[PDB]
Amino acid sequence: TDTKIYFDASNLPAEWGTTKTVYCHLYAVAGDDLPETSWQGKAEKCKKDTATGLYYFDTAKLKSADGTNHGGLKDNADYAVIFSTIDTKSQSHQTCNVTLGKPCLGDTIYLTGGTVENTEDSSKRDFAATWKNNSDNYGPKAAITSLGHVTEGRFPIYLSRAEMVAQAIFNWAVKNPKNYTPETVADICAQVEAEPMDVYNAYAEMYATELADPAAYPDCAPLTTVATLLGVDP
Ligand SMILES: OC[C@H]1O[C@H](O[C@H]2[C@H](O)[C@@H](O)[C@@H](O[C@H]3[C@H](O)[C@@H](O)[C@@H](O)O[C@@H]3CO)O[C@@H]2CO)[C@H](O)[C@@H](O)[C@@H]1O
Ligand SMILES: [Cl-]
Ligand SMILES: [Zn+2]
Repeated sequence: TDTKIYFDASNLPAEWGTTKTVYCHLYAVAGDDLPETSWQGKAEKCKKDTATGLYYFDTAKLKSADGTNHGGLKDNADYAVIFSTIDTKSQSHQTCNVTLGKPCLGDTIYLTGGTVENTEDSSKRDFAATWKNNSDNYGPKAAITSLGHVTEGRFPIYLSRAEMVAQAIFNWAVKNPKNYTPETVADICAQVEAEPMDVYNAYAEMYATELADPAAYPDCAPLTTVATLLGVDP
């Protein structure tokens, strides 16, 4: 019945300093059109439970694009969540990505110890975190990073391995070509168990609209680049 998820901000590492504000970055990976919230913006702000000291975020208050209530998490969808803070020195801290499903509603994310490569920023490591009661089926989300590394954790159910690699190439091949080399893309395929030609076909279908208008979408690698990175001849 509880549509809230909770964050244990007690006994944080010294690096986190004194928590001032807590934020929840909850997003769909596959099977939902959930709008993404601005990182550490108003829509992400978590309330403090003054009784328990836990912070919480109500998934029942997630908004759709038309500003109405989204009607909660969907059953046949992959979600991921990050809890973050701004400390009394205005410095940001965050958990890694943790997989999220309906069984996790009413449960608490806590820091496990250890850090992991930030997905966006090679200068940063996030803090390993998982669910208190749902770690059997949910936990750290395996992510393809800005460097083309595949982080520790679980893979999605409703996003194919080929689609995951296609999305990484779409995200990073133009932005970070010194990392997104043919060697790196071969390594990604090996780590996520995707067939390169499946990645090429997935990319071509997924990003057809952007591929048709390079002038408008310059961060979308053209098919010729994607074929070269995957070592395939289409
Ligand atoms: O929205 C989906 C997206 O969410 C997560 O990305 C967030 C990062 O985890 C978070 O750190 C932040 O990234 C910023 C860096 O902290 C900052 O140093 C600098 O590099 O800018 C980054 C933003 O470009 O915000 C993003 C969300 O925008 C998740 O990790 C991703 O895998 C996921 O795709
Ligand atoms: Cl890792
Ligand atoms: Zn790495």
